[PDB]
Amino acid sequence: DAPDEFRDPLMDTLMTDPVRLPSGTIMDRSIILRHLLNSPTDPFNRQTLTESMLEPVPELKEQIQAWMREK
Repeated sequence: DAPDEFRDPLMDTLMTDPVRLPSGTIMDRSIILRHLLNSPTDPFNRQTLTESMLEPVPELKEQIQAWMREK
């Protein structure tokens, strides 16, 4: 299994492409972008959210790729 900080909020899925929202939530880029196709909102607190507000988390993305190298 994988540590919680490498997984999407509430989910079992590994974030291969983590992004931070302005609120502080970190989640996979592929989830939040598909949510934004339907609604211009942060899905958790309902604030306005657009794609340009998302930030990469390079150190976490690298740490996750490093963890994937344990097979």
